[PDB]
Amino acid sequence: RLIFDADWLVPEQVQVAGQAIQYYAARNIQYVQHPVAAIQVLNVFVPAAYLHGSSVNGYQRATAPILMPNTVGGYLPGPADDPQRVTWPTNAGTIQQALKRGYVVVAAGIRGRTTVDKSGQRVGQAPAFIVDMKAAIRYVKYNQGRLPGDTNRIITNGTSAGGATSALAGASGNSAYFEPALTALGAAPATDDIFAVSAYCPIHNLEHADMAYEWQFNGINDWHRYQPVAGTTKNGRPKFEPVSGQLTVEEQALSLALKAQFSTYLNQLQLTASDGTHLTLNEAGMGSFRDVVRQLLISSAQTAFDQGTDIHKYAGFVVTGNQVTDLDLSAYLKSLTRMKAVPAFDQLDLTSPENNLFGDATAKAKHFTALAQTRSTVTAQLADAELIQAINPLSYLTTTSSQVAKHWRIRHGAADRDTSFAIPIILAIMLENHGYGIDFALPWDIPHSGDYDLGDLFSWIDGLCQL
Repeated sequence: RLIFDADWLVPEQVQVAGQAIQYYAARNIQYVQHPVAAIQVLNVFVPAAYLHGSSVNGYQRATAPILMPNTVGGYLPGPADDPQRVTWPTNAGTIQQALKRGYVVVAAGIRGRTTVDKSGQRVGQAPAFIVDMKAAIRYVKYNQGRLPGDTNRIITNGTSAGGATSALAGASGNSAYFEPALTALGAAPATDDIFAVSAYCPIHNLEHADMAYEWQFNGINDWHRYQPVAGTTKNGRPKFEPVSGQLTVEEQALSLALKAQFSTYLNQLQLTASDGTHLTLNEAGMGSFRDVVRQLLISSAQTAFDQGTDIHKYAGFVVTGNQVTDLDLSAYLKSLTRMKAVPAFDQLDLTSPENNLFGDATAKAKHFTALAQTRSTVTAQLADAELIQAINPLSYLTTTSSQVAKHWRIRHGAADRDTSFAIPIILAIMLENHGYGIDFALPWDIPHSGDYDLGDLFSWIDGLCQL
């Protein structure tokens, strides 16, 4: 089975800026033979021209890129998207623009940490999210020819946890680690390596995210964030309430310890400059690597200033003429503010989204770092090291065990405090160090979000496929 039938494609149209976008849709397609959750279906959207042997933006049915966006956030379930969807979470606007650009779009539903089967058993914890993304990719590739588009031009996209999903799909192509799970689900007999990766603020490298967060925010003892509460705003988005707090002495001590250990972690990665020089951090969190973070923020400010943006908002920058000449990084960070407490990801009481992600058939949640396991304030288990490694995109760049996508586009807002800037920077440099194509940027004053630069994203995609 799992044979795509073009007859399932039905005509639809959406108005995009006074202009009508004609396309065809095939929805709620089960992409595995033995699904365990209703969310495991995908939707296919095709520009109308591809049913007429015509072209769009230079692409045809046989050559159109296949964009595979996901709606995963907080490592929660991500329902199959639709260009006509308006309910949160959705990137419907992106699909609309993608169709207009001539891309075929396959939006797959992905299991999340709260997904339970018919009996109430948790079936969406790690590595369910990536197993589903891979199953969806295999479905698409297995159906080359039957499905419009070029299955050799699959480009994943996602934001936050969804960005990590996209990155992981590109990094772990055809990894044997996931074969047992895919076999159980009865996924299509095809490969799952992809062409390119698009990822916005990928919340990945979770087992080292606590150290990175404290390297960045140590010394800033007040945190500020918004927690979802009962009720929803427009289109199903949960209502939020501002919450803040002060780190206890114990948390401040934990923070310093995490920051200190980040130097060791960072140094052992052996990240290098274009000339082979090793980037490092000293015992105080200062050094060549810190310089990179500072410089990236200076570049971010420069780019915005050059485009007419008033960069006098956050403290720390020094401006000479029309040039941003320096930055007091500590001042900027204090101005930006700390969002999460300590640890930011592996909470001692197992209450974070990541703790829940690492739970399994037995435990609702688990720790995923030796530090939090050792200092756990509740009865807890430490997640399997092999599993932690398997869902970290970086693992595939240090050890050969998969076919890695050759093209990457990563973005993380300069005002995004959901994870340290060091996290996406490490990914970007490691990719460059291993010869992969990487387009990276830290967009000025952009919060935790994604799909805010479609003009540039689509330009990058067209450059890879056509240009």
